[PDB]
Amino acid sequence: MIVLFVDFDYFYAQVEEVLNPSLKGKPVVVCVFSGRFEDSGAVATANYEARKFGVKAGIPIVEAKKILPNAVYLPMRKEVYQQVSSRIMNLLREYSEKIEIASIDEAYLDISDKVRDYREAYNLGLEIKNKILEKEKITVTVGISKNKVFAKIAADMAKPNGIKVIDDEEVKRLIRELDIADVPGIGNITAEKLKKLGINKLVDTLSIEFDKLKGMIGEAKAKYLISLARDEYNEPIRTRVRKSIGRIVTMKRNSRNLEEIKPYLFRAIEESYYKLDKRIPKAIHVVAVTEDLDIVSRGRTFPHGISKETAYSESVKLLQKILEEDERKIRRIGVRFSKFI
DNA sequence: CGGAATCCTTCCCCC
DNA sequence: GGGGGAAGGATTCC
Ligand SMILES: Nc1nc2c(ncn2[C@H]2C[C@H](O)[C@@H](COP(=O)(O)OP(=O)(O)OP(=O)(O)O)O2)c(=O)[nH]1
Ligand SMILES: [Ca+2]
Ligand SMILES: [Ca+2]
Repeated sequence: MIVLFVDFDYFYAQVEEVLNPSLKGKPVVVCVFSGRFEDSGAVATANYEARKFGVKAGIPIVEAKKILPNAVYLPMRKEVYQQVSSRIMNLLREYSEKIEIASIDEAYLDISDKVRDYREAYNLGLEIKNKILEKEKITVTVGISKNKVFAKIAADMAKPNGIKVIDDEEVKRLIRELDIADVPGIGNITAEKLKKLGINKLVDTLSIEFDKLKGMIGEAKAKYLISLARDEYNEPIRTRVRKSIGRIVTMKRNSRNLEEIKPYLFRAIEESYYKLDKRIPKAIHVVAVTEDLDIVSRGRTFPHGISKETAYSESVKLLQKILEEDERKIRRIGVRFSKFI
């Protein structure tokens, strides 16, 4: 069992560089402008020249401009990066039929039925980086190990423009060595629950009654962690498919006025519908981010698919429900369609 | 900002 | 008691 994970590098900013090489060498910040005030928004990603000063995905655009007033600030163009990504996925399909496209910039490849050992996995590594570099001008990091989790961990160590193998004898040392927060699927909230249990390394999950662990972090995440620490995790590479599609926009002002919120909501539906392209949902959820940034949703499943006119009027009922059931002003409003026929 | 998956918890109907 | 859903939220990741 040999897994090869590819993670493109600083992907949105790099696509922006490829499309305008005069940017190379500069710090580049791809931005999501919310539109409220000048430079309201967040940073979607930054290249390494900007990242080394603390500019990174998550921080407000206004914060990045204090740090790096003279960086280049580009608005996010998802559709472009999506096409460039689709193209790259096609290159990887030629190295395995068993391919799992995990996100816009990450894929796993099952190269058992191609390569015989780590030495050859590695070479396939350079072949692939070099192909993508030649054909699309994009640098990627490659991680290789015996399962998907360690393949990813590998790339994270090796990025950017890296390649790295984590072999069976190293898996074993990491299970002891590796900080459990650095395991994929463990965010701040789970890492904290684990400290309180005394777990700071994968291996520690063996010192705990399964039922205490299960009760603290859920059964699913408990099994996941235990199987990992037992050198036994072994999920297969599977083609996955969109289960939902939606759009949330930010309003100019916060509001509780139905007539004020409706147009943003309609525009969210319009765009969601465009994005569905020949796919029909039986579920609709209306999603609202309140002023103190909590997220309240209200949904409805139909026994048939949902036409646009239906989605329009049903979404208004769901928005009225939210307003009736939650006292705060609304900041961001949108829709999500799911359960495709 | 934004997009999305997966999971957990509660509730519900009902054999 | 437990199968079988749906709803709404928690949490995660890019
Ligand atoms: N709008 C938005 N987009 C994000 C965010 N995080 C990641 N992305 C998008 C843009 C990124 O270029 C792309 C890839 O995610 P990554 O976590 O792998 O970041 P990055 O491209 O910098 O990877 P890298 O560290 O260079 O290997 O997905 C985010 O918080 N907001
Ligand atoms: Ca990336
Ligand atoms: Ca981490």
